[PDB]
Amino acid sequence: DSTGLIRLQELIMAPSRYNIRLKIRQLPIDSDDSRPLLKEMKRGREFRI
Amino acid sequence: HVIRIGGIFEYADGPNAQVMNAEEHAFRFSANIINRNRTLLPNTTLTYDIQRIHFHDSFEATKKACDQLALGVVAIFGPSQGSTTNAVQSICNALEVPHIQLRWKHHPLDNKDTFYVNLYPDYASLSHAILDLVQSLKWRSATVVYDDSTGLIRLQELIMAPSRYNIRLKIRQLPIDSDDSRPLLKEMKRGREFRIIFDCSHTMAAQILKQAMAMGMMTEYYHFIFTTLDLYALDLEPYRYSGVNLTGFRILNVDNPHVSAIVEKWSMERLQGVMMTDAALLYDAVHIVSVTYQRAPQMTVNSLQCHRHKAWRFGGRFMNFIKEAQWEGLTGRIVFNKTSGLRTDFDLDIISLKEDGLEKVGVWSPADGLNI
Amino acid sequence: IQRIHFHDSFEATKKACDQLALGVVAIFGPSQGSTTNAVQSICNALEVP
Repeated sequence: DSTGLIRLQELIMAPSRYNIRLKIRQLPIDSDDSRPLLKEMKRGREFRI
Repeated sequence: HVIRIGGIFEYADGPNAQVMNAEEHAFRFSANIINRNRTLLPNTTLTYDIQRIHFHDSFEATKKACDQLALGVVAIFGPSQGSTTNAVQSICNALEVPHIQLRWKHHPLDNKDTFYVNLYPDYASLSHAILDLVQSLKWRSATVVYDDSTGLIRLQELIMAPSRYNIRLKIRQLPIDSDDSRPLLKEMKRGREFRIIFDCSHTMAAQILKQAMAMGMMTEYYHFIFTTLDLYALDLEPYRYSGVNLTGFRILNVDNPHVSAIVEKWSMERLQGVMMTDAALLYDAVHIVSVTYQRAPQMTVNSLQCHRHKAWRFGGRFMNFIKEAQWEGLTGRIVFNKTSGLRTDFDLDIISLKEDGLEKVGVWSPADGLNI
Repeated sequence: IQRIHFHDSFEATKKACDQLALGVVAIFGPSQGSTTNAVQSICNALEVP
Protein backbone atom coordinates (compact mmCIF):
# COMPACT_ATOMS: atom_id res chain seq x y z
CA ASP A 1 0.00 0.00 0.00
CA SER A 2 0.97 3.62 -0.50
CA THR A 3 0.05 4.37 3.13
CA GLY A 4 3.51 3.11 4.00
CA LEU A 5 4.80 5.15 1.07
CA ILE A 6 3.31 8.27 2.60
CA ARG A 7 5.72 7.68 5.43
CA LEU A 8 8.86 7.05 3.38
CA GLN A 9 8.05 9.45 0.54
CA GLU A 10 11.16 11.34 1.68
CA LEU A 11 13.20 8.35 0.56
CA ILE A 12 11.59 8.76 -2.87
CA MET A 13 12.63 12.39 -3.33
CA ALA A 14 16.19 11.18 -2.72
CA PRO A 15 16.14 9.93 -6.34
CA SER A 16 14.87 13.46 -6.90
CA ARG A 17 18.02 14.55 -5.00
CA TYR A 18 20.76 12.22 -6.30
CA ASN A 19 20.54 9.62 -9.02
CA ILE A 20 19.32 6.18 -7.99
CA ARG A 21 16.73 4.14 -9.85
CA LEU A 22 13.87 2.09 -8.50
CA LYS A 23 11.09 -0.31 -9.34
CA ILE A 24 7.56 0.20 -8.02
CA ARG A 25 6.22 -3.23 -7.02
CA GLN A 26 2.93 -3.58 -5.18
CA LEU A 27 1.82 -6.77 -3.48
CA PRO A 28 -1.17 -8.35 -5.30
CA ILE A 29 -4.16 -6.87 -3.50
CA ASP A 30 -6.96 -8.69 -5.35
CA SER A 31 -5.21 -11.97 -4.49
CA ASP A 32 -2.25 -13.32 -2.52
CA ASP A 33 -0.05 -14.79 -5.29
CA SER A 34 3.08 -12.65 -5.54
CA ARG A 35 4.72 -15.21 -7.85
CA PRO A 36 3.50 -13.18 -10.86
CA LEU A 37 5.46 -10.38 -9.23
CA LEU A 38 8.32 -12.69 -8.29
CA LYS A 39 8.63 -13.94 -11.88
CA GLU A 40 8.33 -10.40 -13.27
CA MET A 41 11.30 -9.29 -11.15
CA LYS A 42 13.01 -12.55 -12.09
CA ARG A 43 12.62 -11.17 -15.60
CA GLY A 44 13.80 -7.85 -14.20
CA ARG A 45 16.89 -9.56 -12.70
CA GLU A 46 17.08 -7.24 -9.75
CA PHE A 47 19.28 -7.75 -6.73
CA ARG A 48 18.89 -4.54 -4.68
CA ILE A 49 15.38 -4.70 -3.23
CA HIS B 1 -47.06 15.90 1.98
CA VAL B 2 -44.03 17.49 3.67
CA ILE B 3 -40.65 15.75 3.43
CA ARG B 4 -37.42 16.76 5.16
CA ILE B 5 -33.79 16.02 4.40
CA GLY B 6 -30.57 16.75 6.29
CA GLY B 7 -27.84 19.29 5.67
CA ILE B 8 -24.19 19.42 6.74
CA PHE B 9 -21.86 22.32 5.92
CA GLU B 10 -18.27 22.53 7.09
CA TYR B 11 -16.78 25.96 7.72
CA ALA B 12 -13.96 27.25 9.90
CA ASP B 13 -16.31 28.76 12.45
CA GLY B 14 -18.87 26.37 11.02
CA PRO B 15 -22.31 27.34 12.25
CA ASN B 16 -20.71 30.42 13.79
CA ALA B 17 -19.71 31.29 10.25
CA GLN B 18 -22.53 33.06 8.44
CA VAL B 19 -21.13 32.36 4.97
CA MET B 20 -23.56 30.78 2.62
CA ASN B 21 -20.95 29.69 0.09
CA ALA B 22 -21.62 28.33 -3.39
CA GLU B 23 -22.51 24.86 -2.10
CA GLU B 24 -24.77 26.21 0.66
CA HIS B 25 -26.57 28.34 -1.90
CA ALA B 26 -26.72 25.48 -4.44
CA PHE B 27 -28.30 23.32 -1.75
CA ARG B 28 -31.18 25.70 -1.37
CA PHE B 29 -31.39 26.72 -5.03
CA SER B 30 -31.48 23.03 -5.99
CA ALA B 31 -34.31 22.71 -3.52
CA ASN B 32 -36.04 25.81 -4.96
CA ILE B 33 -36.22 24.27 -8.43
CA ILE B 34 -37.95 21.18 -7.03
CA ASN B 35 -40.08 23.57 -4.95
CA ARG B 36 -41.15 24.99 -8.30
CA ASN B 37 -41.17 21.60 -10.04
CA ARG B 38 -44.37 19.69 -9.85
CA THR B 39 -42.32 17.24 -11.97
CA LEU B 40 -40.50 16.21 -8.77
CA LEU B 41 -42.34 15.76 -5.45
CA PRO B 42 -45.64 16.86 -7.04
CA ASN B 43 -47.51 17.43 -3.78
CA THR B 44 -44.73 16.47 -1.38
CA THR B 45 -43.23 19.60 0.13
CA LEU B 46 -39.45 19.44 -0.08
CA THR B 47 -38.03 20.87 3.15
CA TYR B 48 -34.76 20.32 4.97
CA ASP B 49 -32.70 20.82 8.08
CA ILE B 50 -29.17 22.24 7.76
CA GLN B 51 -26.64 21.49 10.49
CA ARG B 52 -23.58 23.63 9.71
CA ILE B 53 -20.51 22.27 11.50
CA HIS B 54 -16.92 23.22 12.27
CA PHE B 55 -13.89 21.24 11.10
CA HIS B 56 -13.15 17.91 12.78
CA ASP B 57 -15.24 17.96 15.96
CA SER B 58 -16.49 14.40 16.26
CA PHE B 59 -18.62 15.30 19.28
CA GLU B 60 -20.38 18.05 17.39
CA ALA B 61 -21.30 15.70 14.57
CA THR B 62 -22.08 13.01 17.17
CA LYS B 63 -24.80 15.29 18.50
CA LYS B 64 -25.58 16.79 15.08
CA ALA B 65 -26.44 13.62 13.20
CA CYS B 66 -28.67 12.07 15.87
CA ASP B 67 -30.54 15.40 16.03
CA GLN B 68 -31.82 14.83 12.48
CA LEU B 69 -32.05 11.08 13.21
CA ALA B 70 -34.46 11.74 16.08
CA LEU B 71 -36.11 13.85 13.42
CA GLY B 72 -35.72 11.26 10.67
CA VAL B 73 -34.75 12.52 7.22
CA VAL B 74 -34.57 10.91 3.78
CA ALA B 75 -31.15 12.20 2.64
CA ILE B 76 -27.76 12.17 4.37
CA PHE B 77 -25.18 14.16 2.44
CA GLY B 78 -21.83 12.93 3.74
CA PRO B 79 -19.08 15.14 5.13
CA SER B 80 -16.30 16.72 3.12
CA GLN B 81 -13.60 15.32 5.39
CA GLY B 82 -12.81 11.69 6.13
CA SER B 83 -12.00 11.68 9.83
CA THR B 84 -15.34 12.35 11.51
CA THR B 85 -17.36 10.45 8.88
CA ASN B 86 -15.68 7.25 10.10
CA ALA B 87 -18.21 7.22 12.90
CA VAL B 88 -21.03 8.58 10.73
CA GLN B 89 -21.32 5.64 8.37
CA SER B 90 -20.55 3.52 11.43
CA ILE B 91 -23.69 5.18 12.72
CA CYS B 92 -25.36 4.76 9.32
CA ASN B 93 -24.43 1.08 9.06
CA ALA B 94 -25.60 0.61 12.66
CA LEU B 95 -29.26 1.62 12.44
CA GLU B 96 -30.06 0.60 8.81
CA VAL B 97 -29.79 3.91 6.99
CA PRO B 98 -27.79 4.75 3.83
CA HIS B 99 -24.73 7.01 3.84
CA ILE B 100 -23.29 8.91 0.88
CA GLN B 101 -19.79 10.11 -0.06
CA LEU B 102 -19.23 13.54 -1.59
CA ARG B 103 -15.47 13.18 -2.14
CA TRP B 104 -12.78 10.53 -2.28
CA LYS B 105 -12.14 8.83 1.04
CA HIS B 106 -9.88 5.93 1.92
CA HIS B 107 -11.43 2.49 1.73
CA PRO B 108 -11.91 0.18 4.72
CA LEU B 109 -9.19 -2.41 5.15
CA ASP B 110 -11.04 -4.44 7.80
CA ASN B 111 -14.75 -4.29 6.96
CA LYS B 112 -16.87 -3.92 3.85
CA ASP B 113 -20.03 -1.89 4.18
CA THR B 114 -23.54 -1.66 2.73
CA PHE B 115 -24.46 2.03 2.87
CA TYR B 116 -22.12 3.73 0.41
CA VAL B 117 -21.92 5.21 -3.08
CA ASN B 118 -19.22 7.31 -4.70
CA LEU B 119 -20.46 9.78 -7.31
CA TYR B 120 -16.95 11.19 -7.09
CA PRO B 121 -14.89 9.72 -9.99
CA ASP B 122 -12.29 6.94 -10.03
CA TYR B 123 -8.54 7.57 -9.98
CA ALA B 124 -7.55 4.28 -11.61
CA SER B 125 -9.89 5.20 -14.43
CA LEU B 126 -8.12 8.56 -14.38
CA SER B 127 -4.83 6.70 -14.86
CA HIS B 128 -6.55 5.04 -17.81
CA ALA B 129 -7.01 8.51 -19.26
CA ILE B 130 -3.42 9.43 -18.48
CA LEU B 131 -2.02 6.43 -20.33
CA ASP B 132 -4.20 7.10 -23.40
CA LEU B 133 -2.51 10.47 -24.06
CA VAL B 134 0.96 10.67 -22.47
CA GLN B 135 1.89 7.56 -24.42
CA SER B 136 0.24 9.22 -27.44
CA LEU B 137 2.19 12.40 -26.66
CA LYS B 138 5.37 10.33 -26.05
CA TRP B 139 6.17 12.34 -22.93
CA ARG B 140 9.10 10.57 -21.28
CA SER B 141 10.68 12.93 -18.72
CA ALA B 142 8.25 14.38 -16.19
CA THR B 143 7.87 14.97 -12.45
CA VAL B 144 5.05 14.26 -10.03
CA VAL B 145 4.40 17.86 -9.01
CA TYR B 146 1.87 18.19 -6.24
CA ASP B 147 1.38 19.03 -2.61
CA ASP B 148 -0.93 16.12 -1.69
CA SER B 149 0.31 12.79 -0.44
CA THR B 150 -3.35 11.85 -0.88
CA GLY B 151 -2.55 12.31 -4.56
CA LEU B 152 0.35 9.93 -4.07
CA ILE B 153 -2.13 7.47 -2.58
CA ARG B 154 -4.67 7.64 -5.33
CA LEU B 155 -2.50 7.44 -8.47
CA GLN B 156 -0.06 4.75 -7.34
CA GLU B 157 -1.59 2.55 -10.04
CA LEU B 158 -0.08 5.12 -12.40
CA ILE B 159 3.15 4.70 -10.46
CA MET B 160 2.80 0.97 -11.10
CA ALA B 161 2.25 1.94 -14.79
CA PRO B 162 5.96 2.31 -15.89
CA SER B 163 6.04 -1.36 -16.89
CA ARG B 164 4.71 -0.97 -20.46
CA TYR B 165 5.51 2.69 -21.18
CA ASN B 166 8.74 4.50 -20.40
CA ILE B 167 8.50 7.88 -18.72
CA ARG B 168 11.13 9.26 -16.35
CA LEU B 169 9.02 10.73 -13.56
CA LYS B 170 10.36 12.54 -10.50
CA ILE B 171 8.82 13.38 -7.16
CA ARG B 172 8.41 17.00 -6.06
CA GLN B 173 6.15 18.35 -3.32
CA LEU B 174 5.64 21.98 -2.26
CA PRO B 175 6.91 23.28 1.08
CA ILE B 176 3.95 22.00 3.04
CA ASP B 177 3.76 25.01 5.36
CA SER B 178 3.33 27.38 2.41
CA ASP B 179 2.76 27.66 -1.36
CA ASP B 180 6.22 28.18 -2.85
CA SER B 181 7.61 27.13 -6.20
CA ARG B 182 10.23 29.87 -6.50
CA PRO B 183 12.98 27.44 -5.48
CA LEU B 184 11.12 24.81 -7.46
CA LEU B 185 10.87 26.84 -10.66
CA LYS B 186 14.64 26.96 -10.59
CA GLU B 187 14.61 23.25 -9.85
CA MET B 188 12.53 22.53 -12.98
CA LYS B 189 14.70 25.02 -14.84
CA ARG B 190 17.46 22.63 -13.78
CA GLY B 191 15.04 19.72 -14.40
CA ARG B 192 14.65 20.80 -18.07
CA GLU B 193 11.22 19.14 -18.34
CA PHE B 194 8.78 20.83 -20.70
CA ARG B 195 6.01 18.28 -20.12
CA ILE B 196 4.60 17.88 -16.59
CA ILE B 197 1.12 17.39 -15.08
CA PHE B 198 0.16 18.97 -11.78
CA ASP B 199 -1.78 17.61 -8.80
CA CYS B 200 -3.13 20.38 -6.55
CA SER B 201 -6.07 22.66 -5.81
CA HIS B 202 -6.70 25.52 -8.22
CA THR B 203 -6.73 27.78 -5.16
CA MET B 204 -3.04 27.13 -4.61
CA ALA B 205 -2.50 26.65 -8.34
CA ALA B 206 -3.56 30.23 -9.15
CA GLN B 207 -0.70 31.28 -6.88
CA ILE B 208 1.62 28.83 -8.64
CA LEU B 209 0.36 30.35 -11.92
CA LYS B 210 1.50 33.74 -10.65
CA GLN B 211 4.75 32.06 -9.56
CA ALA B 212 5.38 30.73 -13.05
CA MET B 213 4.28 34.13 -14.34
CA ALA B 214 7.02 35.97 -12.46
CA MET B 215 9.42 33.12 -13.30
CA GLY B 216 8.53 33.58 -16.98
CA MET B 217 7.40 29.98 -17.39
CA MET B 218 4.50 30.85 -19.71
CA THR B 219 5.64 29.43 -23.03
CA GLU B 220 4.16 26.91 -25.47
CA TYR B 221 7.41 24.97 -24.96
CA TYR B 222 6.02 24.20 -21.50
CA HIS B 223 3.55 21.66 -22.90
CA PHE B 224 1.74 20.86 -19.68
CA ILE B 225 -1.56 19.49 -18.39
CA PHE B 226 -3.37 20.30 -15.16
CA THR B 227 -5.71 18.17 -13.07
CA THR B 228 -8.09 20.72 -11.50
CA LEU B 229 -11.45 21.69 -12.96
CA ASP B 230 -12.65 25.18 -11.97
CA LEU B 231 -10.43 28.01 -13.24
CA TYR B 232 -12.74 30.27 -15.30
CA ALA B 233 -13.56 32.11 -12.05
CA LEU B 234 -9.80 32.86 -11.90
CA ASP B 235 -7.25 34.32 -14.33
CA LEU B 236 -6.89 33.00 -17.88
CA GLU B 237 -6.24 35.70 -20.46
CA PRO B 238 -2.66 36.98 -19.90
CA TYR B 239 -1.76 33.32 -19.48
CA ARG B 240 -3.80 32.71 -22.63
CA TYR B 241 -2.23 35.32 -24.92
CA SER B 242 1.23 34.65 -23.49
CA GLY B 243 1.13 31.53 -25.64
CA VAL B 244 1.19 28.25 -23.75
CA ASN B 245 0.48 24.56 -24.25
CA LEU B 246 -1.74 23.45 -21.39
CA THR B 247 -4.83 21.30 -20.89
CA GLY B 248 -7.60 21.31 -18.31
CA PHE B 249 -10.63 19.08 -17.92
CA ARG B 250 -14.38 19.19 -17.45
CA ILE B 251 -16.81 16.52 -16.31
CA LEU B 252 -19.65 18.99 -16.99
CA ASN B 253 -21.30 18.06 -20.29
CA VAL B 254 -21.37 21.54 -21.79
CA ASP B 255 -22.96 20.44 -25.06
CA ASN B 256 -26.59 20.92 -24.08
CA PRO B 257 -28.20 24.35 -23.93
CA HIS B 258 -29.81 23.02 -20.74
CA VAL B 259 -26.43 22.39 -19.06
CA SER B 260 -25.30 25.84 -20.18
CA ALA B 261 -28.61 27.26 -18.96
CA ILE B 262 -28.55 25.91 -15.41
CA VAL B 263 -24.99 27.24 -15.06
CA GLU B 264 -25.92 30.67 -16.44
CA LYS B 265 -29.03 30.75 -14.21
CA TRP B 266 -26.78 29.95 -11.26
CA SER B 267 -24.13 32.39 -12.51
CA MET B 268 -25.77 35.56 -11.18
CA GLU B 269 -26.81 34.32 -7.76
CA ARG B 270 -23.87 34.12 -5.35
CA LEU B 271 -21.89 37.30 -4.76
CA GLN B 272 -18.11 37.00 -5.39
CA GLY B 273 -21.49 33.51 -9.12
CA VAL B 274 -20.74 31.01 -11.89
CA MET B 275 -21.02 27.23 -11.44
CA MET B 276 -18.51 25.18 -9.49
CA THR B 277 -18.09 21.45 -10.02
CA ASP B 278 -19.12 21.00 -6.39
CA ALA B 279 -22.31 22.99 -6.95
CA ALA B 280 -22.93 21.04 -10.17
CA LEU B 281 -22.50 17.65 -8.55
CA LEU B 282 -24.55 18.81 -5.55
CA TYR B 283 -27.29 19.78 -8.04
CA ASP B 284 -27.12 16.27 -9.49
CA ALA B 285 -26.91 14.64 -6.05
CA VAL B 286 -30.06 16.50 -5.02
CA HIS B 287 -31.75 15.58 -8.29
CA ILE B 288 -30.97 11.85 -8.07
CA VAL B 289 -32.28 11.24 -4.54
CA SER B 290 -35.74 12.82 -4.92
CA VAL B 291 -36.25 10.99 -8.24
CA THR B 292 -35.36 7.83 -6.29
CA TYR B 293 -37.82 8.92 -3.58
CA GLN B 294 -40.74 9.73 -5.90
CA ARG B 295 -40.34 6.26 -7.41
CA ALA B 296 -39.89 4.75 -3.93
CA PRO B 297 -42.47 2.65 -2.06
CA GLN B 298 -44.05 3.84 1.18
CA MET B 299 -41.10 4.15 3.54
CA THR B 300 -40.86 6.76 6.29
CA VAL B 301 -37.59 7.20 8.15
CA ASN B 302 -38.01 6.24 11.79
CA SER B 303 -37.10 8.49 14.69
CA LEU B 304 -34.11 6.46 15.83
CA GLN B 305 -32.17 7.17 19.00
CA CYS B 306 -28.47 7.34 19.81
CA HIS B 307 -29.11 6.24 23.36
CA ARG B 308 -30.92 3.32 21.67
CA HIS B 309 -30.02 0.89 18.88
CA LYS B 310 -33.27 0.94 16.88
CA ALA B 311 -32.94 0.44 13.11
CA TRP B 312 -35.14 1.98 10.42
CA ARG B 313 -37.09 -0.65 8.50
CA PHE B 314 -36.20 0.16 4.87
CA GLY B 315 -32.50 0.96 5.04
CA GLY B 316 -30.88 -1.59 2.76
CA ARG B 317 -34.09 -1.54 0.70
CA PHE B 318 -33.61 2.10 -0.11
CA MET B 319 -29.88 1.50 -0.41
CA ASN B 320 -30.80 -0.91 -3.22
CA PHE B 321 -32.86 1.94 -4.68
CA ILE B 322 -29.84 4.25 -4.39
CA LYS B 323 -27.48 1.72 -5.99
CA GLU B 324 -30.00 1.23 -8.79
CA ALA B 325 -30.46 4.98 -9.29
CA GLN B 326 -29.21 5.79 -12.78
CA TRP B 327 -30.31 9.40 -13.21
CA GLU B 328 -28.47 11.38 -15.87
CA GLY B 329 -27.64 14.96 -14.96
CA LEU B 330 -25.43 17.84 -16.01
CA THR B 331 -22.23 15.76 -15.67
CA GLY B 332 -23.25 13.14 -18.20
CA ARG B 333 -24.81 9.85 -17.18
CA ILE B 334 -24.41 8.54 -13.63
CA VAL B 335 -24.26 4.77 -13.14
CA PHE B 336 -22.34 2.76 -10.55
CA ASN B 337 -19.65 0.12 -10.98
CA LYS B 338 -21.75 -2.75 -9.67
CA THR B 339 -18.59 -4.60 -8.63
CA SER B 340 -18.33 -1.75 -6.10
CA GLY B 341 -21.65 0.11 -6.26
CA LEU B 342 -19.66 3.27 -7.02
CA ARG B 343 -19.96 5.71 -9.91
CA THR B 344 -17.27 5.37 -12.57
CA ASP B 345 -19.42 6.84 -15.38
CA PHE B 346 -17.55 10.06 -16.09
CA ASP B 347 -16.16 11.58 -19.31
CA LEU B 348 -13.33 14.09 -19.67
CA ASP B 349 -13.77 17.17 -21.83
CA ILE B 350 -10.21 17.48 -23.07
CA ILE B 351 -10.09 21.27 -22.94
CA SER B 352 -6.84 23.02 -23.78
CA LEU B 353 -5.86 26.68 -23.60
CA LYS B 354 -4.48 28.37 -26.70
CA GLU B 355 -4.17 32.12 -27.33
CA ASP B 356 -7.66 32.26 -28.82
CA GLY B 357 -9.02 30.75 -25.63
CA LEU B 358 -9.68 27.43 -23.99
CA GLU B 359 -10.70 24.92 -26.64
CA LYS B 360 -12.09 21.41 -26.34
CA VAL B 361 -9.94 19.23 -28.59
CA GLY B 362 -11.18 15.75 -27.70
CA VAL B 363 -12.90 13.54 -25.16
CA TRP B 364 -11.81 10.80 -22.86
CA SER B 365 -14.24 8.09 -21.85
CA PRO B 366 -13.95 4.67 -20.21
CA ALA B 367 -15.47 3.22 -23.36
CA ASP B 368 -13.29 4.94 -25.99
CA GLY B 369 -10.17 5.99 -24.24
CA LEU B 370 -9.19 9.10 -26.13
CA ASN B 371 -11.57 10.07 -28.92
CA ILE B 372 -10.42 13.22 -30.70
CA ILE C 1 -10.73 -2.51 29.85
CA GLN C 2 -12.83 -2.15 26.69
CA ARG C 3 -12.93 -4.04 23.38
CA ILE C 4 -14.17 -3.06 19.91
CA HIS C 5 -14.24 -4.54 16.42
CA PHE C 6 -11.66 -3.71 13.78
CA HIS C 7 -12.83 -0.59 11.86
CA ASP C 8 -15.90 0.01 14.01
CA SER C 9 -16.68 3.33 15.66
CA PHE C 10 -20.29 2.84 16.79
CA GLU C 11 -19.07 0.47 19.51
CA ALA C 12 -16.46 2.88 20.80
CA THR C 13 -19.02 5.69 20.39
CA LYS C 14 -20.50 4.27 23.57
CA LYS C 15 -17.31 2.77 25.01
CA ALA C 16 -15.36 6.06 25.04
CA CYS C 17 -17.88 7.87 27.18
CA ASP C 18 -18.33 4.66 29.15
CA GLN C 19 -14.82 5.47 30.36
CA LEU C 20 -15.59 9.16 30.54
CA ALA C 21 -18.77 8.68 32.60
CA LEU C 22 -16.50 6.36 34.52
CA GLY C 23 -13.67 8.83 34.53
CA VAL C 24 -10.33 7.68 33.20
CA VAL C 25 -7.20 9.81 33.28
CA ALA C 26 -5.48 8.53 30.11
CA ILE C 27 -6.82 7.34 26.76
CA PHE C 28 -4.41 5.00 24.97
CA GLY C 29 -6.38 4.93 21.74
CA PRO C 30 -5.73 2.23 19.15
CA SER C 31 -3.23 2.07 16.31
CA GLN C 32 -6.16 2.57 13.91
CA GLY C 33 -6.84 5.86 12.22
CA SER C 34 -10.63 5.73 11.76
CA THR C 35 -11.13 5.00 15.46
CA THR C 36 -8.87 7.75 16.77
CA ASN C 37 -10.19 10.23 14.18
CA ALA C 38 -13.44 10.09 16.11
CA VAL C 39 -11.75 9.64 19.48
CA GLN C 40 -8.96 12.22 19.66
CA SER C 41 -11.20 14.88 18.11
CA ILE C 42 -13.33 14.63 21.24
CA CYS C 43 -10.26 14.17 23.42
CA ASN C 44 -9.29 17.55 21.99
CA ALA C 45 -12.81 18.74 22.76
CA LEU C 46 -13.32 17.77 26.42
CA GLU C 47 -9.68 18.37 27.48
CA VAL C 48 -8.41 14.79 27.30
CA PRO C 49 -4.86 13.62 26.49
